[PDB]
Amino acid sequence: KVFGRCELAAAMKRHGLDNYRGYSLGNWVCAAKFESNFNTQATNRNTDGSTDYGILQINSRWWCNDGRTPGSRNLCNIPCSALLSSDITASVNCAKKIVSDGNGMNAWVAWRNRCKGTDVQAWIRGCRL
Repeated sequence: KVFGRCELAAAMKRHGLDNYRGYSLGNWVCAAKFESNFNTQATNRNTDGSTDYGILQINSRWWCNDGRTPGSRNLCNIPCSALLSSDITASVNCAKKIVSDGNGMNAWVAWRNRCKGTDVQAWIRGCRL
């Protein structure tokens, strides 16, 4: 599924993410836009054999198992594939873990380079929230 700006905002909110670990809702819509273009079915292979999955592009070397990344720790205890479903519950649930470990949303290349320190509230401008 390919989410709408607004619709994802609303949903991430419903799912406990507005200000989770101190990151505005916008910080999250932003990261997801530039990470997957609101497309939950997105995947991307990195050079190290790992692959990135879903709306929030969670990695398989640590968070989820996709049965073809060796180093692999499945800290989220979910099959990677789960993260691609039209319900974002699994992805949020797992994203909560990632963001709490230690580096905040720095764990997400794209948030850091394209989201961090910009007026992220602009991503939920217009929304019934």
